[PDB]
Amino acid sequence: SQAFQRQLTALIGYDVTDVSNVHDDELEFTRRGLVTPRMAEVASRDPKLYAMHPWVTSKPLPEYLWKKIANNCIFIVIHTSQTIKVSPDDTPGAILQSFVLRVCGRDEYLVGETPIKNFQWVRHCLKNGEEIHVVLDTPPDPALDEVRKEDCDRKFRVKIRGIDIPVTVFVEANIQHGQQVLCQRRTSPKPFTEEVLWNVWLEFSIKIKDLPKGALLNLQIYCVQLLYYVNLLLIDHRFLLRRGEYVLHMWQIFNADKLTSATNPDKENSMSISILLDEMPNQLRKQLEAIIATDPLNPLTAEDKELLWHFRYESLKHPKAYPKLFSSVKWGQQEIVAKTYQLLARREVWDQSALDVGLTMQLLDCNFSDENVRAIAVQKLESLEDDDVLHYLLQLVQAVKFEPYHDSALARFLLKRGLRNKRIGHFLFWFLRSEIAQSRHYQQRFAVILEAYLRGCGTAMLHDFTQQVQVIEMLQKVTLDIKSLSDVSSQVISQLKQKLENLQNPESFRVPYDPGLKAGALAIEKCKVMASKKKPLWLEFKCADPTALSNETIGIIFKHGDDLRQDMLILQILRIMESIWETESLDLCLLPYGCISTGDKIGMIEIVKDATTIAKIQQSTGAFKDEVLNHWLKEKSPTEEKFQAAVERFVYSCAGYCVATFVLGIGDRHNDNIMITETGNLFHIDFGHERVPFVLTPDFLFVMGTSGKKTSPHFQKFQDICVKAYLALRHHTNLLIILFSMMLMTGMPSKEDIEYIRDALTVGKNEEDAKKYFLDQIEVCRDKGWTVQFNWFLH
Ligand SMILES: CSc1nccc(-c2ccc3nc(NC(C)=O)sc3c2)n1
Repeated sequence: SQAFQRQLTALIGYDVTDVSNVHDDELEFTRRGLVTPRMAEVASRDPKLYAMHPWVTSKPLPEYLWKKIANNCIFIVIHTSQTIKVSPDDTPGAILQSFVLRVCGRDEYLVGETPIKNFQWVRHCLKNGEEIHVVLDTPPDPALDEVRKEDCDRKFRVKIRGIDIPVTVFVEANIQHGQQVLCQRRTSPKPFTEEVLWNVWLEFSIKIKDLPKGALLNLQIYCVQLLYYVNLLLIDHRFLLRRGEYVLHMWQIFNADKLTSATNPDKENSMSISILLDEMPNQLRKQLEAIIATDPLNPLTAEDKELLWHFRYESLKHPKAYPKLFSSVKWGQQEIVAKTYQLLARREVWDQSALDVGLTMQLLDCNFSDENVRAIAVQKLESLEDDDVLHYLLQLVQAVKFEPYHDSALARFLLKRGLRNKRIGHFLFWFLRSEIAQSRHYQQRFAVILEAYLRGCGTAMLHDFTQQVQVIEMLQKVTLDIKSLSDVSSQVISQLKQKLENLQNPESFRVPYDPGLKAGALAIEKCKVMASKKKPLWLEFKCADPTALSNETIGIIFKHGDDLRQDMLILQILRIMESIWETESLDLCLLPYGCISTGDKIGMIEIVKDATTIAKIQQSTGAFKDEVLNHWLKEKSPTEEKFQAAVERFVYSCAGYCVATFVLGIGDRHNDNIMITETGNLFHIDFGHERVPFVLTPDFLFVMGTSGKKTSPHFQKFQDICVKAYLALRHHTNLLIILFSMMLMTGMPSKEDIEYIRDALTVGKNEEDAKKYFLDQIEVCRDKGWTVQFNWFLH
């Protein structure tokens, strides 16, 4: 029967049928709309390849990795087991006749027409110098992917009737098109009582014909302080102007939440509003080019826009110009939007333009409501490969918040690519689910998209998702209860022990942050409760796969009290930073541990094996000491090779974070939050948690062979890597600025904050300046030594 809709609801965390919180039928129309994209991708997909999900690339194997193929040969261990020699560009389809190739312990298969070098797992191994273990296996049944069978010249105007609260005031109405205010009207102020009626007409100056699709009536209540906001889409999803009586429950108090077409579902408590609807000169060329060259966050003066619009067609031959050219369109004029479209009809240079993800992203941000503009960005995304889509997904998802309508190219794109690849499909799930679970502002839209995906991923995936949700809700329950019962107490660990007995009577589940890894039974004697302020559960599980090479059990932390959505975003940008460096033969040894937000200030975390905190390494002797980090680093490594590798790994990873963590503006971190692996790899944790640009303390320096006033061949390497790392990122200024900007608009608590990255990336500066800029930032750190780290102790 429809019991299927109940399980969907439970998977999704929201009931998409529930037609309570709607004043029109856009969500339903979208549920209906997304059926054919769902069905088309399901039909188009190859059952074999879809069943095995080969993680693959096209990108040229980086040089530093070819240095670990100094023989033109690669060792593979097939499983009693035997080693085999294989050429870099041999097919797994070929080396089978060398007498289905599945990775040991993992749900990862090596299949299809591509060199073995083009498989991510192979590239993962070479990076680490670990022998490729592959079980000789027969492919899983594609049958388990079974999908269940299913001309107006009048001026626009609005009647503000009044507002109502259950438990000095004026309404403001704005006709908005993507952050542009096309027109603005106010009501007369009135004493602020529970019910305040105006029954006024507000007549705008923008004529009805001049309303563009995607235009919001944004209603705001002021006391002067903004108190409550609400939005209604003036032109609706069927292409019809808004009409009729409307009662909208408003949100209580810049971020993506202010743009939503959703209404406050809390009717018991919320404020509501009743409304009623019934060829050029050298120099101008030089000025134009200087406009197009400016970073994405550099404001256009009115002189700029009139210029850009005038040389419209000449501006079109530059893709870098597109965000700027479409930010100069007067969307509140019918004749102009028309011209804009004759122009978009001949966007031929952009179609042939090599795909610029950074450029692409801009046309999807808060500043473009036109869906035809937004579509040309989505058009470029069509050519991205899976590996690429996986780098951008979290932020492509977040960009759905900026779409004016629930059904768009973007939402359809994420749907297609999720339906076409289990791994993308896996992450898409948890991303959407995380947003559905915690944003009242966007759950309705995100829930609809997630239904649309779950009704097409097939029964296997469906049952996969079932186990994970069951498990994470089971464990979440436990996570909160313990925080209620609290440094670490005595009963607490026994109380925990006893709770973990109750919830093992689902027996296997995919780790949400690494879908390749099966988590079997818990290891109940290994589970603890950490001594940090928020009392998170240290939990580990035995791997479900018997075909695993070892018994290194999977560790996952469960935490409530911090915004892991923020962690998630930072980490994604970290993976994008590695991705730039990789294309410039740079491995900065970033360790961006796996992490998913599952609810409100609550989620999960990848435990990185063989690592501790630098604060813990200091604790081991408030009176800090210089030597103990190098001392600790030695007493872990047996051989001199390993220690020399470890110290190098430190020099790269430290440079890596110093660059990353500086550019993102999260440099000034406490001791507790930086961690190092015994293998030398350093990494930061907790992003939901007299200044300094980045942590580079005298114990860090001591390891490089430096204290106070000194330098070493290993330290001069550090600066060499930094600078090179620093101007690598700078080559992708436009990309970074967008990602940063979108991360704030969709993930954090202002115009000011958005521009740290402009100062951090030093826009307008030449190359040799930036060299010196970062080198002097290194210098600043040497001075403060332990004063700032001591601050965080006092704090
Ligand atoms: C507690 S709060 C927190 N918040 C964000 C992130 C984290 C985190 C991440 C990774 C991580 N790896 C660890 N490895 C070992 C061996 O202990 S511990 C740890 C902790 N913790």
